[PDB]
Amino acid sequence: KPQPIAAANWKCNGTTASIEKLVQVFNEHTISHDVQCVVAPTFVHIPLVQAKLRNPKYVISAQNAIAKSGAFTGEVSMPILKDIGVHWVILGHSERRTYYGETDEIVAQKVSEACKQGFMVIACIGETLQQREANQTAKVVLSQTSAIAAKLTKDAWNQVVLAYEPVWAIGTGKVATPEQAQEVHLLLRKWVSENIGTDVAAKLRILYGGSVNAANAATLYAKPDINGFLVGGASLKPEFRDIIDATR
Amino acid sequence: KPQPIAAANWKCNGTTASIEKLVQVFNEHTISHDVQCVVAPTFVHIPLVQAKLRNPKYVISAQNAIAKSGAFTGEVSMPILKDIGVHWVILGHSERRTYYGETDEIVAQKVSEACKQGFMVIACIGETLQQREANQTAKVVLSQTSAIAAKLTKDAWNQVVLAYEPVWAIGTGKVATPEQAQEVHLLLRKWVSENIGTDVAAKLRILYGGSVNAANAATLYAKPDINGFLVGGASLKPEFRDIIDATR
Repeated sequence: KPQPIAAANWKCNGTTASIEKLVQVFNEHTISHDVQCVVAPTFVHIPLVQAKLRNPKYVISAQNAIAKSGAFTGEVSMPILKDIGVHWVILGHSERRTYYGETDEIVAQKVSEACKQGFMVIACIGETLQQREANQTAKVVLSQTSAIAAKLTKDAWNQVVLAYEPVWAIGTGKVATPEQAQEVHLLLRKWVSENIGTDVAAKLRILYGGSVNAANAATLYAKPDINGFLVGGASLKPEFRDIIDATR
Repeated sequence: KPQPIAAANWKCNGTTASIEKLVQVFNEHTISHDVQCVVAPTFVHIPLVQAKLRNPKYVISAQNAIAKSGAFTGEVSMPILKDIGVHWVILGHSERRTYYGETDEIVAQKVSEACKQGFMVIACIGETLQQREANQTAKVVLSQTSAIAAKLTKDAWNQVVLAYEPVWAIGTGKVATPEQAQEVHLLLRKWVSENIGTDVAAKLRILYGGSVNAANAATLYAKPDINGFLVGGASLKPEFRDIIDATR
């Protein structure tokens, strides 16, 4: 397997005091294996986390961005993030697709621009409960992935991490079973192998997210095509340490 | 007139180096009259500006927010801002109404929540060129204002600043004439006086924005119902000092 990733999506949460305490916990956890840890604070907390986070296995990610600076009140651009030292971004999270109008073509454009600007990108894909029950999971996730792929060159895939998060698993407590997740990860990896390249597919990290916790992480990671996790609720807690260690 | 406001909406712009230089300029400008200056950096630059800005006439504002923390990847909430020391927010900017789906009811809800949480709010309203040419300016701005008003109590208006920004003037170089701006500000103030209270109307700041620069600011401020400015492009430049001083 390629190098795993354990990514903490703090979403729209945190106070300075709670973040200081949690970062201390993460700093004091010695990670002995090869894993890339990622923490994605809210924009306003990025400087605090940059100042306090010292664990060498971690990088900081933004939770969203727009491609260019300019007259976009309220938004944060990729050049602005790069200038402050952030070169990872999560794009296309279900919450943004649902609440904030991010269509496949908007996500694909953002991913393309992030790659051109040198970011590592965690690009999120996943089906809704209605799509799953209609036996459309594969069509949906492949359509989301091919929309992204259409805007990328083969070289750019070195910067891409895919995160499969069934929408019905996000925040609900209803994690996908290892078999459910593995079926989708395998389908995605096969599509990448056939449509992009077998060398790309072998090195591509495909993360699972949606109700990962420290108790279910190891049995997800045991599956051959799962390369780590994008973690929401449990990444606000000290048991994120055990999620990291489940990628051994 | 009530205390004027000179507000800098930096939009999605800045680097750490350019911000450090501009904040130094603002720090070294001694303001002798009673004015509230506001600077609204991007979220990621708020901590930098908090650290460097020392001019006592300034407060820091966010350019947007959502009302509550939670599972809203990419967004920043009002409690998070309050915790970091930011208690001003711009809401309903034209760019967010246009690009990011903020309807009158979304803006009104955000304004209401911000007021409940103790923020000072700069709430933006304004008509498009098509609405102006259809002689709908008054209907539009009063409809936007009454949507906000419907969610507020009379007491909350102490926290509200209205910013009238004709959409056709934002970023285009085509500033409203003093007479155009004054006509709308007077109509707004009259509506507030009749529908909210004459005491509220007398103390309410109504700012103009849309292509304000240091040369046109003084002839806008001379009008009786203009209480300052929301400034985009020119607030990234040293001549913001002269915009502030045009509110004497």
